[PDB]
Amino acid sequence: SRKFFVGGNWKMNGRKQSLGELIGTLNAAKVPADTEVVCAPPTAYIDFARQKLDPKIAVAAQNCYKVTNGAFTGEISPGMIKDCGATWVVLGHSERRHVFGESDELIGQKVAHALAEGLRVIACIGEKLDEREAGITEKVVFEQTKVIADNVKDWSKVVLAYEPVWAIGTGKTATPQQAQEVHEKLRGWLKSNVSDAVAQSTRIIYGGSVTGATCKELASQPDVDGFLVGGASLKPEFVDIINAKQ
Amino acid sequence: PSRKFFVGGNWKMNGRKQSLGELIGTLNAAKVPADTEVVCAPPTAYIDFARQKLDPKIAVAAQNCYKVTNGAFTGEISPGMIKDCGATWVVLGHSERRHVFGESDELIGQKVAHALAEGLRVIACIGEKLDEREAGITEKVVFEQTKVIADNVKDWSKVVLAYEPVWAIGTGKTATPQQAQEVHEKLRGWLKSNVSDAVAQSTRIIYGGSVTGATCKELASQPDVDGFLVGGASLKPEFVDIINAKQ
Repeated sequence: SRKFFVGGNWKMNGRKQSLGELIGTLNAAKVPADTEVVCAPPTAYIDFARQKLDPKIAVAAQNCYKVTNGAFTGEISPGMIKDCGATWVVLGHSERRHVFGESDELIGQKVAHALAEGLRVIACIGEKLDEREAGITEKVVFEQTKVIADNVKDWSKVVLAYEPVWAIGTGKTATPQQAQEVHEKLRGWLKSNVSDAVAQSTRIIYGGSVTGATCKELASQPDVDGFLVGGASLKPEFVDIINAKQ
Repeated sequence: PSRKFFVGGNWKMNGRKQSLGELIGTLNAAKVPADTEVVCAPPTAYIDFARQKLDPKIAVAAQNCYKVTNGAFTGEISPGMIKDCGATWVVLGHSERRHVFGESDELIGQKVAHALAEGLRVIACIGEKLDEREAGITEKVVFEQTKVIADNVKDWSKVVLAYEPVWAIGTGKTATPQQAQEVHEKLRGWLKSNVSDAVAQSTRIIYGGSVTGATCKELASQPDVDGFLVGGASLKPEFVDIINAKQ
């Protein structure tokens, strides 16, 4: 019953010309009936991207703040994101946490506000290499997930994304089995701490390295319900990742 | 000689398409003197939208940007994207970036260097908090901030410096026109001493923090105050009175 979920995080990449070309490819692509597709453009192009993209693709903001309006130069609110036609926001992404210092407390508050305002949330968690090697993977990801869970009432509006931050330019990489074991642990957490119905119906998506060559094996893992895709999301290869269950 | 009067409107995180449409309609209708250079900084989601609706007489600015052209920086925008949306300016080092979101001087310096290399103009913001003001060290704080910016500028024709008394914002304290002029004079002296006399005399140093339609005239007439970076008042028709502060 869990609908396969493929998020494309464009990060800080592209211009109207190149992203227009990419959107033409995604508009033309056949999306499977069993798959939900979301694209997260740079904040300057949420509006542009929603206008050009076909309704079969939903649009996500890459981040947002925790009040509707205010003196927060450089921020955007859930209200603005909806006003541009986007229905999702990515929150707690590893880059926000570890490049820009976004705390769990702040991220939990963003989740609550985004959800209260009617957005759906891709909520990102994950451990760094020092944390994984000290043995505290479970501790880190369960705690991050708890802060998210404290600020979620309706889990039908949420997707969890596991980011193996330990495998980003570190000299280590995650196997499909290593991805699967974290994913099953997280699903057990949902069963244990909220509901068996929530555990079974919540998409837990893989946010580590995924390509067209690697996506089918990763998607076949029982507790991996799709991907939050990085670099490949800017290429036609993204459509191969959309087709990962076919 | 003669520094062109500069009025920037920082909308911050305010407005939607419809309410900003109404604000933009009010701005388009208003008389903008050729004396004045007007720039508006919409929320990042509406840079493109604002540029399409605004009359070309008003320039559009981003409220922040990052320091590379493209990369793995979820939630950031680059100068390339800002230019691509038709905006010509970027606000950098704003007090909220520095003190709410922890942006360091080093980071802000790097953003300045990149923005200018990419063909954007920069409103570079500086200013001291109340604990720094009450401890007698505003010069040290604002000069050091100005030095890091200065180190990353090669064309001062494309830069505007904005003094933001953070000490007189949300603290129950008022900054008088003499206090503003005191900081602006010393900043102009810094540029003379440390860059060149050509840069000191040609560069706009604008004032931020509680600019109203009543207070603007007396602030504008101060010899080293070359204009304004307006916050809350930039969402109101009162902004037009600040544009006409010299008139």
